[PDB]
Amino acid sequence: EAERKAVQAMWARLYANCEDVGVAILVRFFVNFPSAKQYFSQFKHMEDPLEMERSPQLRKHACRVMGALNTVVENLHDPDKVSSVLALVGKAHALKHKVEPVYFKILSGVILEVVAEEFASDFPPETQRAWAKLRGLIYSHVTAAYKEVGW
Amino acid sequence: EAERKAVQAMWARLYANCEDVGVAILVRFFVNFPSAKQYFSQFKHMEDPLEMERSPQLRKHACRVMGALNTVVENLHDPDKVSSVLALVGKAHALKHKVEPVYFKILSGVILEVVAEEFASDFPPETQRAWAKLRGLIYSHVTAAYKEVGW
Ligand code: HEM
Ligand code: HEM
Repeated sequence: EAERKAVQAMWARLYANCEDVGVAILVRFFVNFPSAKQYFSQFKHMEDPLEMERSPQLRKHACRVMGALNTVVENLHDPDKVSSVLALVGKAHALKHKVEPVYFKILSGVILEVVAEEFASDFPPETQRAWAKLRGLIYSHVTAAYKEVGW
Repeated sequence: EAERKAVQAMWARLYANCEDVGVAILVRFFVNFPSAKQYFSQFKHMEDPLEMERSPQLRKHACRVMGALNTVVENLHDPDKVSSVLALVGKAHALKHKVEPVYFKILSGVILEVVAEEFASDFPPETQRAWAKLRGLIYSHVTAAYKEVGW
């Protein structure tokens, strides 16, 4: 549990650096995993990262992703707050966007780098772990959500 | 004091809508007050709002503005937390950027609209006031900062 402070404190800085990381993340996700771009009308067909870094849609989504991940992160202390936040996301993505679930695990993977990258000798020993686990909370809560919904 | 909750709650929604308002604000400020654009190397010479809405620099600054205003807003309850946050900003802007102080009062003015605009029958009676006062805290703390620094 307490490994969370290590996460909550790392995430807080990350989420306020104003060097939009959510977009760096979304862009790295789509270059490395081009198939995930069909779900987005505006940039389905973009191949240049810079052209992606500019897409309004990609930017609104990064924001939405970072926005919900912070609520989660900021409330790792309330298991039900996590459950609901992630459950709603899962539901919406399964029923509305029909996004293949595995993409949540992969995107989280990308988030784990860009953090590991940016923390310093800082990005962690055993905490590289806290972020492994959190990458667990995000994928299991979302997968269960896909279940209830019946995927 | 308590008028703050009205502000803190309105600001919270505003700061998380993902329809980047900080940029809408910065862009409205510069169209209506073109002289304030000399302080920025990247867009000193831009005349089209859309071309402004895209400027990386304008975007990093909006973020920085919104970032500090939230800390302030989020701590109206701690007068010294406000003092320090606004004091640092004032100092930096006076000594580093040499920005005419009055621009802080004017930009706040712009922020007051875009909020009044966006809240509904919501944007307030007496609270239109809470935001008038807060627009006071921001300008007096910054002006004093310019003083200490000796402008
Ligand atoms: C870290 C996990 C993620 C979070 C927290 C997240 C959060 C959000 C939120 C709050 C919205 C607005 C949803 C709506 O009303 O439809 C959204 C939209 C969307 N998400 Fe995600 N999302 C995540 C991962 C993904 C992944 C992996 C994909 C796969 C490519 C994806 C594809 C979409 C699409 C297509 C939309 C609708 C786009 C639009 O309306 O412009 N999301 N997401
Ligand atoms: C709501 C009030 C404002 C806040 C909270 C705010 C906050 C910030 C922060 C955190 C930075 C980074 C500062 C640095 O290291 O230099 C910054 C930079 C800057 N601000 Fe502001 N600012 C505000 C108003 C203004 C106004 C009214 C102007 C006048 C045009 C202005 C012009 C600048 C400039 C030129 C920079 C440096 C730009 C760069 O490095 O790209 N700011 N501000």
